[PDB]
Amino acid sequence: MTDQAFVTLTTNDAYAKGALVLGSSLKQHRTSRRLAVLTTPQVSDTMRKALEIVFDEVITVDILDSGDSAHLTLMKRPELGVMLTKLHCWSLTQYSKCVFMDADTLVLANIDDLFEREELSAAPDPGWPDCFNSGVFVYQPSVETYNQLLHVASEQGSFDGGDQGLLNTFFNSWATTDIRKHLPFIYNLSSISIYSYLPAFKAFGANAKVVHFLGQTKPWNYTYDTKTKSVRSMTHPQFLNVWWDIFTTSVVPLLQQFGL
Amino acid sequence: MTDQAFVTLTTNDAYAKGALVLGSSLKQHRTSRRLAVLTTPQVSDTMRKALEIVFDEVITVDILDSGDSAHLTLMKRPELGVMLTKLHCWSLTQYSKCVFMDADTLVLANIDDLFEREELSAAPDPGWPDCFNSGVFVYQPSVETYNQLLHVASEQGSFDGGDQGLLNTFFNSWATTDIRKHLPFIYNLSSISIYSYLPAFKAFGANAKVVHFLGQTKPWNYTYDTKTKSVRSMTHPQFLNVWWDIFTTSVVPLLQQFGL
Ligand SMILES: [Cl-]
Repeated sequence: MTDQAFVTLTTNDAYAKGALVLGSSLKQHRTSRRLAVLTTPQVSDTMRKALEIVFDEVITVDILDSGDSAHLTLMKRPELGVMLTKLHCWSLTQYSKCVFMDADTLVLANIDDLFEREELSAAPDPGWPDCFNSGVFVYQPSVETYNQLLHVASEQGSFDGGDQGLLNTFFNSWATTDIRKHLPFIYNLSSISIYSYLPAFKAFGANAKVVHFLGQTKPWNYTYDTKTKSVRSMTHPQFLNVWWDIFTTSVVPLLQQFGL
Repeated sequence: MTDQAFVTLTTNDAYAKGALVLGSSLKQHRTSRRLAVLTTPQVSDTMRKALEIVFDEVITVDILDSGDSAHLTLMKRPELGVMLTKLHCWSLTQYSKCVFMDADTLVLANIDDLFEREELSAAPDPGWPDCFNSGVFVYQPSVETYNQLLHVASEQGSFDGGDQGLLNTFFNSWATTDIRKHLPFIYNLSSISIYSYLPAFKAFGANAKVVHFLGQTKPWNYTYDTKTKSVRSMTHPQFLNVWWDIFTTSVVPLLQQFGL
């Protein structure tokens, strides 16, 4: 548990807000694991300093630098920058097992039981459910795996322009092999699904442990009324409201005195 | 194989067209199994006669009749009519194992290997992928199972108003148990997904064995140009076009001389 971690990634300040809320939500639900965040030089110094408070480890990744293992793949396929940066999660060999969570996820309950899982365990992606959604996955840091992923990234790219395509291509037995590597959908609950199959959300949505904010508007792009504790208009804003409650209650106060 | 069957359901003439195309597509791809269709008295006599040509067995279900086992459940929950009728698929104990396919599915390749599967095997539903989509499932006829399903239908209804909710509730270990009961998504490929995750469709859609026509427009509600062999406008109408090719080529000619 001391050598296990939740790992996220922020490549900018907007997603840094995501990561800060995510990390705060993990602390709120009393994870016994470490919290690590991949950051890039495009993340501002104050966001980085905030990340240093919320996270146990802030790891700077600069894929634009020739010294980075992924740099040559980035030059070949520059559009794969976010993915290549994310793949550095496999470089974190100080950890024996990690749960990667995208900075646009939100933890609603302790999910430390994810560390019982093996690489690669991920929840099904809605839309194409024989692919896993790469917003939340259990993996084992390994330079070997990292190199292998980089190699596939270089050779093939990713069928969807992101880490999800590449991770599915690499971890391609997921759909047909080992039900235990199917994380329950509630560990990576697509915010889109919270209305795409509304009866199912009503039936099973109360069990949500992780909400994954997808769609063209991320939580930080909403307006939140701190008096009514509600985002301003999707009659299930409960999750957005949790995100904003954490952001306004825990995250902003953390940054709010940086001017000092 | 002689006691195994594909089973579909038509509760009206529009879906009877679906069933006829479905059954024709199964014959086209050379199933060695029987073809059975549940029909209702709301299906016209000529549609029924067409079904008698395409299918090996046409089974009439009249849930509006007090003599039907499901009738009392129908009176209790009248909106569950389609589902209750569908559940009669479990009454077909002349078969040892069946693949149920909704009348809005379309077979693109032989799928007889589905009969290797056990009850309940179904593909994940996009949208809520810890539920299976009940458009295509492998099941074993059993009066006992039928009665148990009716009982749950009576007691609880269905969380989504259809067979899918009830079947998921009953076969609730699907998401967490036995990867072999996850049919590959290509055995029940949502027509909606054919654009909801477009990169995935491009990556894996060529493997489609069954297309499931979802959305507010069923294939028979489209206009098909027989000269250009294309439905008239979703830049993947290929599947609609297959459906219409079968309908215009095999199904309509079958009915076209009924006036005689
Ligand atoms: Cl398994």
